[PDB]
Amino acid sequence: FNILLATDSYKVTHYKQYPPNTSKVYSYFECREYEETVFYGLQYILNKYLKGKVVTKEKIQEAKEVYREHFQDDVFNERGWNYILEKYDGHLPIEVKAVPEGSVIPRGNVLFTVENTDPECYWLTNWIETILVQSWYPITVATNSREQKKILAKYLLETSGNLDGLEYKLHDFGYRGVSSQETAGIGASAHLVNFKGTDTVAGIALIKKYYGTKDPVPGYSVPAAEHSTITAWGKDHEKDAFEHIVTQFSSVPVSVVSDSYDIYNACEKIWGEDLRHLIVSRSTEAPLIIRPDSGNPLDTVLKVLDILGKKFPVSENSKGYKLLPPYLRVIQGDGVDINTLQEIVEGMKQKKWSIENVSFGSGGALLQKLTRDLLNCSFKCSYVVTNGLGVNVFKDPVADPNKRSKKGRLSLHRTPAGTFVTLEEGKGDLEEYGHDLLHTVFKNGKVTKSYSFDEVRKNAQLN
Amino acid sequence: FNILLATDSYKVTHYKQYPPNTSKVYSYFECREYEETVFYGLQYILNKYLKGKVVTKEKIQEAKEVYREHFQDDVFNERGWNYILEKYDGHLPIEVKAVPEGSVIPRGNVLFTVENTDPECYWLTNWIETILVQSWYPITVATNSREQKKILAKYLLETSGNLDGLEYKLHDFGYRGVSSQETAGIGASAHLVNFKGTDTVAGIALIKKYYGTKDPVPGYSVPAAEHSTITAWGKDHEKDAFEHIVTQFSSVPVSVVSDSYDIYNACEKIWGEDLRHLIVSRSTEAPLIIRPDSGNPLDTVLKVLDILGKKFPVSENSKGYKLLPPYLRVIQGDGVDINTLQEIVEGMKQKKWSIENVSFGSGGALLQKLTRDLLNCSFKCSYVVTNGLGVNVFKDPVADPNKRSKKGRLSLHRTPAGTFVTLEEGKGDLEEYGHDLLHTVFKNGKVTKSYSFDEVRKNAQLN
Ligand SMILES: O=C(/C=C/c1cccnc1)NCCCCC1CCN(C(=O)c2ccccc2)CC1
Ligand SMILES: O=C(/C=C/c1cccnc1)NCCCCC1CCN(C(=O)c2ccccc2)CC1
Repeated sequence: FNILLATDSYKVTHYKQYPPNTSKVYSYFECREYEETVFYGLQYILNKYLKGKVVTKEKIQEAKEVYREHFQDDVFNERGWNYILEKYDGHLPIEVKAVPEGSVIPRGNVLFTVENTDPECYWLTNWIETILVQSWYPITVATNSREQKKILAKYLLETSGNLDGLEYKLHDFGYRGVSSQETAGIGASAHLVNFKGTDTVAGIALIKKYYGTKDPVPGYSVPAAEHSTITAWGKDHEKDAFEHIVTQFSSVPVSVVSDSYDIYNACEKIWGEDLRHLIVSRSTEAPLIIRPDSGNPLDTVLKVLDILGKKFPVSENSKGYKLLPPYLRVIQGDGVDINTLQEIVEGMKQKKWSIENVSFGSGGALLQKLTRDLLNCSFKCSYVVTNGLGVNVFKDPVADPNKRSKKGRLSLHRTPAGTFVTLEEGKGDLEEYGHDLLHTVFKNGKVTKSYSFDEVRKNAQLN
Repeated sequence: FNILLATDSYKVTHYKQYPPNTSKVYSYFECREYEETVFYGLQYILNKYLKGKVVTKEKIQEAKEVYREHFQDDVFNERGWNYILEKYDGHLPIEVKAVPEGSVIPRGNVLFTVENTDPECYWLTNWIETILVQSWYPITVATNSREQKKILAKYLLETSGNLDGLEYKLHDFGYRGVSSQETAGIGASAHLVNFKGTDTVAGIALIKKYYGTKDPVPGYSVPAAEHSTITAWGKDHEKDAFEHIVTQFSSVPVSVVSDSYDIYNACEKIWGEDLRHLIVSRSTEAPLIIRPDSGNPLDTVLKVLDILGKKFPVSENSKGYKLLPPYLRVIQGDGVDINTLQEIVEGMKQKKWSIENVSFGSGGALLQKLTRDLLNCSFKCSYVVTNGLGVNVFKDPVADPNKRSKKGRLSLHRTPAGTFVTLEEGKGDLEEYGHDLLHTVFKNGKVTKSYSFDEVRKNAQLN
């Protein structure tokens, strides 16, 4: 992996564009105003791509050779890169401060800043805006995931009386759904920050590898059928497969796609009559989690429950919402995203069903269908030293005041009302709102401070 | 990278959910019924994740351990995995036939298929469903980008008269916006199949590494300004900044953002007056490319052009559309996706403007913002051999008969009307619509057939 060619091409040409006599280029990152975001993931990109010796004779030469063909000219700054190579044995001469991983900071706040520690590397700061900006992703997943949690929390509480198994309500299916493998990892981790139910094994490694979990492994998973494992017995032997999968895994909790063919038959005939004996005989610690993924998450859950409440002994819980016997539960495989999640869950409430009966699972929406647009994650330059004297820089397009960028040296502070506040123009040095909450996490190619995935949990915690 | 950990979790439990005595699991990939897709991406996946020795006692042991704690039990099949390590020196006993990379195959056709070559590894086929399925991305990005190419070609022709510069009308600005690093590589590579303008350096490397290019410039890019390189000069020195960039790159086409502060000032005054002499004196082979980046993408382009035509000598090309002097062009790099693209270009026409004047730029929408959902990319099983008996498998969910699944062995064919037709139930053997268009591309861990990015290009070509 070469960092020399891991940025947006035109930046390779920025070094010549900054005012002459520029010693410092201070840049920050924020989710311009989902009122609060989970800041998570920077630590990953810092260890995997930024720390250590990132420059090498071979990497400086590879760059030139490419940018030579790419730009049909030698625009590439081999001069400046080669400088970093010798002067600091390839380590990047930049400082990066940030809010502790997992922090839930409201929109408009400085989550992390990047600046060059060596005056000649005034071009490095923004060079890495790209590589570093891709954190918008894990942050977004992390945020959106955590928002879907509150929705399940709000409704589980005002329906069951508590939050048992909350952390296992949104299961990550999106492994096949993501754009790449690496993404599968990163995204899976921005979920395990809010729930422990994940099928995208990848996100786990990353965690143990870049964040470390003292707990017994990050997320988990129960065995489950897929369309191939049931359609393979032939449409006529669907029963044979259902009964083979609940028996093979009579052991632990098993999930079984019941919509291969008429989801409402499988529920009313196969599970509620033929294999009635393999359900009721089950353990509460290992129920048969019926799983449809046919059409319209709301109407199906309701009808599924309706059918099941009818072939099985339903009970009314402390709050009045109907509840299936401990050996029968349901998971919403398809159509679930932060928006529909809200529909289904409230749709159940109106229908008196308890959010207990059902646990959900989102694929693409959960790990894809996310953009740097959603939370307005942006990396803009606010401070710069031109000729020994700094100047507060920022952009303010006319056709868009929403795109005004902060100006000057920034600092994150807790306000007397408990919330946060991002101070600009260096005013954070007036000793006003306590200490800056951002922490130097990166300086001269060496991770100066990291958090464990267990810490990220505690930070991103709800309520 | 351990292939034994690149699959949905439940699939780890799958091996024991198939009917007893199943020697063959054969599945297919299709873009369930964007009327035609570009099949691109399989070749990379095969090469980077499935080729060669993908199994090692170390990777089996790792999985074992991880999986054991994941499912809090050992449902992990090391016996069958261990089998492959021995029998075929860690090489996957599976065969994958597919359509030539770049193939613009309509919708509802079998693009690629998979099946285990060893009756012992019947379970293996689906295992890698996840791995393979992630191709929806490269397919989708190569497909969506191509569609946008059409909208561009369509109006460029009906406005300039030809298709010159077409392959540079959509510059990839999404490196900043993709979910991860590995994504930008894949994404950008799918874009480059349809255009040659990309700032996502990453993609090029992947091409030369997994597809190879004999061509000179597999991906081109000119120097450009970014907000930091301008705003750093201070609001009151935007002119100083503009005049500095045009000078540094007076010889080559240089793009320069102008919405730092008032896009309509930098155009009517900064470039139209204070620095006119620096634009009009430029080579056509190195124009100044004015680039707005905020405001209504259409309203802005028109006013931008309206200002420029009012400050520079505009001509009227044959077709009757207005055209700016050869040294002055516009690059619309914000808010451009297939929809808006189609609105702008269309809006430029009603307003008598040649698509020659503008060149677009998309990022988030181009590479990110696409889902396995869009083209209905799906991988399902359609044929299996149980007790030496082949059965045509399929799912036909009610409440969404649109998720139906083809049945039996498939083959791609070209119908006498020139288009394509996917044959099911093994009816392809009746040898009627010529030979199967699918070529075996992967046998027992060996790429038996790949295509140069030059061929893919020729396949994905338009008209
Ligand atoms: O194996 C699959 C993966 C399916 C899939 C499908 C498609 C793509 N990719 C993966 N299982 C689905 C997650 C099961 C995890 C837990 C088990 C324990 N559990 C309950 O006991 C329960 C209690 C109350 C309410 C609901 C459930 C909550 C849910
Ligand atoms: O390099 C950037 C990068 C912007 C950016 C933004 C955000 C993030 N990352 C990067 N933007 C401008 C580069 C486009 C270069 C090509 C040169 C050849 N060309 C024309 O000569 C022309 C002919 C006719 C009409 C229009 C143009 C078409 C445009």
